[PDB]
Amino acid sequence: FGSACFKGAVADKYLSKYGESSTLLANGKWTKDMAKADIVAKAVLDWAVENGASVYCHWFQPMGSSGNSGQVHQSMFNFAEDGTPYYSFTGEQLLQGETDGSSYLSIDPYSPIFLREDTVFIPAAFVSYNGDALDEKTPLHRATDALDKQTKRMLKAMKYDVGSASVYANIGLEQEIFLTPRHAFYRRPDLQFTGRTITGKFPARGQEGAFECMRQIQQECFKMGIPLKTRHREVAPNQYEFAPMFGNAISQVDQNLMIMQVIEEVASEHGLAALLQEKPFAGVNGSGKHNNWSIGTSDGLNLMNPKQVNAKTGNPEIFPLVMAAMVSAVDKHGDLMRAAIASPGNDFRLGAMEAPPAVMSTYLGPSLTEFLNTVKNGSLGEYAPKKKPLEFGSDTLPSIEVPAEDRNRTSPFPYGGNRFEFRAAGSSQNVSLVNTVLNTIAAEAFKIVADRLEAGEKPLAIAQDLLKTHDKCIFNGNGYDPAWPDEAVKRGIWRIDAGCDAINELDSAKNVTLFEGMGIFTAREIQARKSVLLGHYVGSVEMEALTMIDMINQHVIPSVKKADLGNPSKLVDAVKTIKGAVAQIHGTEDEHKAATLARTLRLTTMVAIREIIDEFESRCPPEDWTLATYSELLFF
Amino acid sequence: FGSACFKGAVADKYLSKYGESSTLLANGKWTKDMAKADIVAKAVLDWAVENGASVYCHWFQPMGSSGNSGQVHQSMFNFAEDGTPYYSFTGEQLLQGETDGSSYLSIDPYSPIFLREDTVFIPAAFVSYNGDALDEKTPLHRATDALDKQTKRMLKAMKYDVGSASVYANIGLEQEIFLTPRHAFYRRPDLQFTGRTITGKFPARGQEGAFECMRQIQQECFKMGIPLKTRHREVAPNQYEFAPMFGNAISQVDQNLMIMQVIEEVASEHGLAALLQEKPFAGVNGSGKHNNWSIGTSDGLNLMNPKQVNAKTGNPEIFPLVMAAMVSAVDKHGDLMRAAIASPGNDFRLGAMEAPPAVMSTYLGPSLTEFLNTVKNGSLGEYAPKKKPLEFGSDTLPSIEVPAEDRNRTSPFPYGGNRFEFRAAGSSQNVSLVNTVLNTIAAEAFKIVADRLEAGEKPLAIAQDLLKTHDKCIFNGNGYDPAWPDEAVKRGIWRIDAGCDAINELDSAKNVTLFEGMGIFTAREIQARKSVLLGHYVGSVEMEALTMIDMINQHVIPSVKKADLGNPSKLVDAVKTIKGAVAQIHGTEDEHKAATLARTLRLTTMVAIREIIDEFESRCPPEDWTLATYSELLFF
Amino acid sequence: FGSACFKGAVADKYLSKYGESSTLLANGKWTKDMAKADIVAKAVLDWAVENGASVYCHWFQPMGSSGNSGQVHQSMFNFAEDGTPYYSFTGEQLLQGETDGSSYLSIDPYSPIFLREDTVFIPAAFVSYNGDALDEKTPLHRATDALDKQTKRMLKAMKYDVGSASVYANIGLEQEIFLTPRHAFYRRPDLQFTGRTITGKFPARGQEGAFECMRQIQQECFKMGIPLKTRHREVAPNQYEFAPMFGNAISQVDQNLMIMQVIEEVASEHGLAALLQEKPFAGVNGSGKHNNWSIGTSDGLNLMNPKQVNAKTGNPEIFPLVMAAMVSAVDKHGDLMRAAIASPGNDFRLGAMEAPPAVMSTYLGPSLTEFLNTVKNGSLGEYAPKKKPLEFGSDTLPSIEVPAEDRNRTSPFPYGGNRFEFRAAGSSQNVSLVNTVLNTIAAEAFKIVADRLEAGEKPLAIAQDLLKTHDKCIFNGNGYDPAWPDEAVKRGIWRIDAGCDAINELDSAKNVTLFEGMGIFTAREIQARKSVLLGHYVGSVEMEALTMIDMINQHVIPSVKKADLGNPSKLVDAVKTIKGAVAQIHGTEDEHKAATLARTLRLTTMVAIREIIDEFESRCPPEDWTLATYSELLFF
Repeated sequence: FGSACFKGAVADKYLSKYGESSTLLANGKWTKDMAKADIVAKAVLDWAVENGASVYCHWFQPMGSSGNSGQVHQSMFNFAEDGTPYYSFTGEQLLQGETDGSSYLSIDPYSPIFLREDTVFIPAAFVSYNGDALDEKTPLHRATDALDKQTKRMLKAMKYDVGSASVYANIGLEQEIFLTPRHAFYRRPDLQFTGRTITGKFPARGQEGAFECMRQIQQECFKMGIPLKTRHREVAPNQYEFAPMFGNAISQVDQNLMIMQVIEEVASEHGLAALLQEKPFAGVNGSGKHNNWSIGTSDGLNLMNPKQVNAKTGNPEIFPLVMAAMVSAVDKHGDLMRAAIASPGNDFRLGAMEAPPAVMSTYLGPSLTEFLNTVKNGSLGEYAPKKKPLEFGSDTLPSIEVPAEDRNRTSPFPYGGNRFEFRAAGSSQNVSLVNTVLNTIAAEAFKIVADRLEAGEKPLAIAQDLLKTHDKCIFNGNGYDPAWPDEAVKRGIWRIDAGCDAINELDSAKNVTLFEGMGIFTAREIQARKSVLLGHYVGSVEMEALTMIDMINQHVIPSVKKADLGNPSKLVDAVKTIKGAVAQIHGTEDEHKAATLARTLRLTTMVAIREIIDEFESRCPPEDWTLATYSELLFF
Repeated sequence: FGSACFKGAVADKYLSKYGESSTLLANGKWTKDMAKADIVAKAVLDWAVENGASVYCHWFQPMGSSGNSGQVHQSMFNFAEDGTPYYSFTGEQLLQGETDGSSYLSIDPYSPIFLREDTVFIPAAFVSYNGDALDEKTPLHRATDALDKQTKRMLKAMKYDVGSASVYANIGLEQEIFLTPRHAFYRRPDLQFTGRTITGKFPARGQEGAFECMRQIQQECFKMGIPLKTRHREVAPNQYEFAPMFGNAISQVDQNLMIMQVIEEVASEHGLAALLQEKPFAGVNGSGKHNNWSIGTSDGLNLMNPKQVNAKTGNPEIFPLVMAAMVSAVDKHGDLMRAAIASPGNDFRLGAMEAPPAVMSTYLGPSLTEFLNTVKNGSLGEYAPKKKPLEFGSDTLPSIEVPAEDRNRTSPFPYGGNRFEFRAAGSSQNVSLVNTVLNTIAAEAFKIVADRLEAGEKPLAIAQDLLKTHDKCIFNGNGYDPAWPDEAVKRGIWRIDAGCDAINELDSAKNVTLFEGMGIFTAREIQARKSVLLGHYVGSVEMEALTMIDMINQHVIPSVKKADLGNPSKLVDAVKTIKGAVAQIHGTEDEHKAATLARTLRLTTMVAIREIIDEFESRCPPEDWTLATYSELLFF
Repeated sequence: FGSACFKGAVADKYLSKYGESSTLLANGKWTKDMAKADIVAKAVLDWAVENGASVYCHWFQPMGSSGNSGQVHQSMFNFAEDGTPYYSFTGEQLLQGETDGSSYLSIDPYSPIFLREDTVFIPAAFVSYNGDALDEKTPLHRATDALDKQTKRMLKAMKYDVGSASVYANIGLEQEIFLTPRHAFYRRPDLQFTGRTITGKFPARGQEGAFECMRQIQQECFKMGIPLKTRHREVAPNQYEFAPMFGNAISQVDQNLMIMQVIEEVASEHGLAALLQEKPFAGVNGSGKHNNWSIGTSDGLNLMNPKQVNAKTGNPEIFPLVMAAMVSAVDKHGDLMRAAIASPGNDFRLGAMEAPPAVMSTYLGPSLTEFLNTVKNGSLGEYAPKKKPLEFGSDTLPSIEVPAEDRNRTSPFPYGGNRFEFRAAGSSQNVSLVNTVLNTIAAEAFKIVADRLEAGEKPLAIAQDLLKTHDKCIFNGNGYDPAWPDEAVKRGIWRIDAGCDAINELDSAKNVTLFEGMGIFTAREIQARKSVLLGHYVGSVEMEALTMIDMINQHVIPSVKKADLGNPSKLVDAVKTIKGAVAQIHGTEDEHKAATLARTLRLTTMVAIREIIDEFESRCPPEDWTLATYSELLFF
């Protein structure tokens, strides 16, 4: 409906009062202007005042804030000498904010100003006083700008003009959320403090208003201006996927963050709880958040649609090169993609059956694979996934046409026909970093091909050179094969089984040269980003450890003593071990070393302790097990 | 009413808006057409939008999915550049879907596109990318096609033309459901995870809104347009039978599946639970799902009605021949029927008092038996079950007329006067497989008789030959006699006491030659089907075993310790034994071997453990028994 | 009101639509007719459809079904090719049903087709496929027909014509029901499974919406067409008697069964429970169901009204003769009456203070006794119980007139002034068998007197002969005297203290010759009836035993252990004893032997066990006694 999103027709409704329209809001040039800034400030002031809002808060995503997004509130109504609450909201209040960098928020014109409860949320970018990008919005803006400029350069170098069209990253975010009874949520301290179950015996080993909740989600998003296309269940119990369609990554990351938020408070309203963690329950499918990422222009041109590219430009050569470029990007910076997804919860999703393993290998599909191979051999044609017939052996049953591309779900970076469905991204982790890295690697490859074009090199020769350089990362087989990681390592594809090492790869020489090359970060900027990510990971692991300590001492040991399930001295020794592990974590200074110790602890010592807890729970009566068990959380 | 079923008059209501009618929807040829596909897509889009539906999900039944039916949701409203939810639903969205074959859904035009909640469910057939039938809908379609073509061939070979009339399997599905207090259902983990009570002491040894619930079922089926004829209680406590009348088997299997789904969700709404398992309670009558199967043409001709056949065709020989055909089919493929009913729950129903034993012997009734015997001797007349008088010795009581056929309830395949009431089918198991095997064996028999007719053989001689070949399977006496199984074995009738062996009989040489002969399956197809069925059975047994482990470790042992009912070391040994049994189950590779071990475990070791648990429960106070006892589940 | 009873004016309301009236329904000849059958089928179809009913179920009482009455449901609305629920109910659906005889229901035209909830209940008689009467309705019909024909014969033999008037048994059924808090009912397993308390200590030794409930009963019976005359309390706590007035026994037995049912579900609605057992509580008055039985013609002539007989016929000799006839009947078949009342619960009512002892001796009253004695001496006058004055010694208090018959309550078959108030009948047991035996013995006596009249013998001489033959059974004194049974045995009156022996007397040579003489049963029929009754009794005793096993193992032993009321080893030995007794019950083949063992068990072993449990309960605190005690059940 747009009633809670100052964009498009709703924005125009009040911009026309001052002779403006949503066209002014779309480009974002109004922030540079002064009179337009005050005009839109008055318009949004009115919009909020009859929407039932009186406070405007600037909105931002702090460094490594997976939950999830901070804000600063300010009253937009003042009091004069008479002492009356008269609404007064100026452009300076709209653009500038206040928030400490810590060991001056600025609005994001490309993100829609939206509204919740009686407060209008104004998305904004967060920096330090020096100027360092201390958020995820500013790096993503820099990455998108570099992507746009490099795309324009390389298109112009091959005799194609986009005019004033703006290039960006069109992304859909298949956000998956677990829904739990809030009564059981209150009985699981790990979910309260970490969002994922650090322990709990899954029933039957493991080798396998609720409808009101997401209908309220859907009606909210209608009134909220979010085109939430499809919400539906998933394989795991009470795991609901919301898949808004593609849009500018700048807006879409904020869309995803606020969708996460509104889902959280709606579940709280419904007497439930929205676990956004990547793997809130061990033994079930991980709650992944696929990022359908693609290159999209303002006028709707998509670089992953060869037919659309040929129709709009007339040069078939565009689609392979950029694809090869993207392939090169992966083969150049797959670790960085592994770095992007490296989040506390996501370390329980890589390598499992639901999510692809830690090998960052792209999947172009079979037919596209031999098409690019033929291009590399010196034969460029036109990729076209012709649909083959499919009959079911019955005349009554219709004969359908299905694409010859036998689609794959085992790849971290598969080409889903018309886009890259990067499935490695996690639900709790905001994809902002993922889009930053994807945009910057695309921009690097695009700059390389543009420079080669400007040097006079034929686009063909660039295609063969890049393909023969980076065809190793292309993979089409079953990625869930246990014999795949070592084969990929032999091939040379990026593969980091450790999230800690993945993050530590951020400040590598190649990655740093990339970041200043595309202007995404400075050395200090990327060093601070890596430091924050490592600290976030180690802190999440530390709080999981402390919650385990509290669970053992408060729930597991008392339950064992009450039910007389044997000597709990093993659990006491486990508490000593985990406390010592936290001691070494806090006693080491190297951030990567601390992260490695934390990951080793989480994946080995806490897993063994969790197995011990599950053994003690299987023999514990339900009344004695104070912690709510997986049966209550999942099956309700 | 049809308000939630896009069929018949309701479908015509919106097809007339585009100049069409329900006649187009009936034949199913619209899927082949292009413009008609878009027209019906628009019509169903409207039907959904003013019914209050915004998401369309393709609907299918996976291999061996007894619960029960998967679906993929997609929004039929899109957003343009302005960002408004405009409803747009095309034919491509209607026909083709997305779902992984796994180690491209297509619509089922012969199944009614129906609606539930705010989602329109579109029944569809599920295959693999290769083309292999990975569902039950496609095998049923192939079986019905083969049945129709063979029936048409054999009718034409004997000078009878059906024109454009379509032959199919008219079936009624007497679906029986147990209704349990959901409060007790949540206290029985076995019902939560397996649907049937793996343990629990029945009171008194065993040798013997609720009305709001099925009135809501009835009003739903009205507003949903399911002609649910009769819902009524049964011998067992809270066991309710729903008996929708005859219809095309292709549509009727979906009708049964969705009836199961709606009953489950309504019971959940009413604070109850709908146990669909075959034998949810040991000691009471099994919840069977009788399949009233018959051969029915489009114009209403029924092959089991000799009078109707004579009236419509004028050739009395049709009814006996075809009868022997089905008789031959049974005597040729009774194991296959035993294979069809072989489901995890159904192994607790065969051989009991409620359901017929594991001897797949048909019952034609006495008078029909000597009629067919006389035909075999070379004397064909006209079967006619004349009704004999029945007086009660009182002039006040009316003198009635009852058919001379003393009907039998102890047979697995009795001829209920005008149909085959195959009572061996189970409630949880979808009858789709049962209809596939019945249709393919009928098609084989009809093909044999048609080939003999085309060779010039008199229909009479075929009748005597087939009857003298396959009269052994005919049985009229008491099937519940303990001396019946060995008598049938000496007779040569098919009898598989083991569901595992029944399923393993699917890939037999004769069965495989049947399946490619009728085109129902390929060798790979039937091998995959047998593999899936065996895996489903062994997995269900494995989860019953694991749930048992959880019950003793979590409930039975703590209850014994609290109530001081003696040493629970016997239960600990039982847990060790069941864990070891699961270990051998997971340690063997042969699927049939695994299924045999699982069945032996379930029928012997788990039964003995259940007896021990019942002994401990009989001496346990009700408050100490955390698990809800049969008295609470049944008598509420 | 008749709104839920298709009879009389309500039936005529819709029979007039087809030119018919309730006169057609009254005689029952419409079932023989074809067009009338379809007409009444359409009429009842309408009556149901605007009463809010959609399903018709045939209704019957199975052999020895004391609860209570089975039914088979069928939809009376069908679906055509269009698929619409069109109401279509034919005569064949009305008359013919389906139900297994087991180791083809036909309507009862003399019982009113009635209606409950959304289902129209159609009373029907249940037989086997062979033709054997496998219910109680058909024996009652045969007995009533024999009674009518013999009464007509004997009246005509003495120059009295009844024309087309129909003779039958006019009976009132003083049905007594105990009402218990359903919360307490759920805490007593015996009441759940047997309906009577097998144990429980009565407070104070034993030597002594609720109003909403029976007002709802009364308004239901008003809307139900049931003329429930008087509902009122009784001596025992919460024991309510409902006394519908006299009517045809064929209809009145169904009235009683459906009253029992509707009371059960009304009590369930009111959060109560309707205990229908004969002696649901040991120590209080038994819940007897007096059968006020008399001979009544269609035009209202009553054979127990001498004044009415003289007025209508003019021959005073009718009333004495027939009386001696019934007297003879008792003196010939008192055991059979003792057989008729022989039911599981009723064995706890015979011999107590509330109900007369096991001596089946009739009570004609003093004045009638010497009147019949004078007739036997050869002096017949006219019986007339002239009312004697009764003054209270106060002029203010009115002087009343009271019958000289000092009425008695200690007799099993007293003559209550104008009818036989056979008080031995039990509440749970349906009186259908009682009416069968009374009608057949009356028919035998009438046949004997009619044969003597046709031989030319004077009615007087028959009177003296029968009186001197059968005057021993006449008793006027206090039947509760402990010395009465021995005096009656010396007199030769029938007296069976054992219900098992009472039932076993059914197949005696005299009883069998009676049953084929009046045509009530064949030898196979009576043998099956006796077998069913003995099996019912032994099964009820066996489930009482099993429920007791469950109570001691589940409630009494845990309560004793928790409250530390001494060694419960005595209760363990009692469980061993009762289990062994059930073992001998199941190990013997003679049905009478099994019943005798069951009765001995019930009256001795479980009585002693009940005394032990009461001793343990008296010392048990109320919270420790999980079973609900008599104080909670009776005083609420």
